[PDB]
Amino acid sequence: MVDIAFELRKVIDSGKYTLGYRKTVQSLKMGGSKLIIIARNTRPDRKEDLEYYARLSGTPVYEFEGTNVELGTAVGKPHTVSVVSILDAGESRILALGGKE
Repeated sequence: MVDIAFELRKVIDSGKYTLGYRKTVQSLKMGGSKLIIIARNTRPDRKEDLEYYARLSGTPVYEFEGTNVELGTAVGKPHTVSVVSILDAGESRILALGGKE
């Protein structure tokens, strides 16, 4: 099984990513995202926007089961994180989270 938080740490190490609503939306409009990972309790309007832009751009979405609190801890930040945008998977298996085509 992929350990999500452990694969996030591998992305942080060897891949490329960005965090939060504004930068994630940019990454989708500009086509740099490979996958977005959305916190379960992301503010609904922002969540809807993220899902909308992911669909629009054909970028896969994984729904993180935990909170924005837990997602921040996963990525080594002291603050909540609503969404992680994977720009490059590096040596991780993070893209497996994208699920079925």
